[PDB]
Amino acid sequence: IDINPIPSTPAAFNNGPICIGGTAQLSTTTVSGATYAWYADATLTTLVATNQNPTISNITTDSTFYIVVTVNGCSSLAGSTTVSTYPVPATPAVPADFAVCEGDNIVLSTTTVAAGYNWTGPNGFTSNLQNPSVVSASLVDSGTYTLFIIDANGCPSGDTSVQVSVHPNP
Amino acid sequence: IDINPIPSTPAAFNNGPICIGGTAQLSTTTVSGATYAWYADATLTTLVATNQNPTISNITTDSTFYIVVTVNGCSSLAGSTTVSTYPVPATPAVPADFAVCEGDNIVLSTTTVAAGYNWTGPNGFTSNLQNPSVVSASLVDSGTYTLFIIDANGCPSGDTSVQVSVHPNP
Repeated sequence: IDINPIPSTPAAFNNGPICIGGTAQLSTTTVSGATYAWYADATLTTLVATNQNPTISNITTDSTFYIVVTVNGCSSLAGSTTVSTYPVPATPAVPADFAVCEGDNIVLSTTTVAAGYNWTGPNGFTSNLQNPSVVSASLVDSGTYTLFIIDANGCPSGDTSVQVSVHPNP
Repeated sequence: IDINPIPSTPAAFNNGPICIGGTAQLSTTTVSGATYAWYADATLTTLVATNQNPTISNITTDSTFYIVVTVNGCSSLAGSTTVSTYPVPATPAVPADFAVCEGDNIVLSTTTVAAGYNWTGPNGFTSNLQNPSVVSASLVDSGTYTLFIIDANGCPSGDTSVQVSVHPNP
């Protein structure tokens, strides 16, 4: 007669906080003779992966995964791990809408600290700086200027914008 | 009757001094038939990792890890290792606040030695030198200039800054 033991509940790990829409590698303990199953539900009815250290994509929230290790036919009580999501960085700060005259200077800047900046605009204006180069106020430069922010972890902020209206010079 | 030995306390190693917020690979001795567990606490109640040479992220202080090697069911007395953190490089030196006139020269420099420098400023001024190129004193260049320092190990300093005010030329 062979009475098999039940493997103990395994450890499970995430890959740290993840940017919304990013991915995470989940991982567990190597068990000789084992097969693995990762489930999305606490009821273990939705199967997500069968490897040992699978990568789960498109994580947009604080999702929980459950792990069952089966050895020689006996299944352990599921272990678990959660993947926390780094929150959304705060909306960037920009100046109020401008009115400038043709030939003067359009000066854009922000006051927020970031790993990096990303500015776009009407005449191809592009910058990755806190204080982008000054744009001559040509009429072609009228329009909407847009700013987004990359955080230290790297996760992007939602964008904000500035209108600039260049008046023809008499 | 089989009386199993208790494995001896294992060695454990860090990856040298680490920059604050960096990571370290911890490592230990390969033991045949062993399973591994790394703990954050001296009481061995918080489990950190189960591999042999795990990487621990976001180390911001002089953290200590404890290692238990279990062979054929018998657990050793925990070994340990610490990860020391390279201290924060000293605040950089910059000149006192400037008053310049439109059309003259804005000269920025530092007196501190570094692996590299990183300067930013009002009109897109960017430099990685101890003594950045001289900026013409245009009115668009008024504002705050900021310096940070990269140490030899590579760990960044806290920043310091200089105000420059360009007066209109009569």
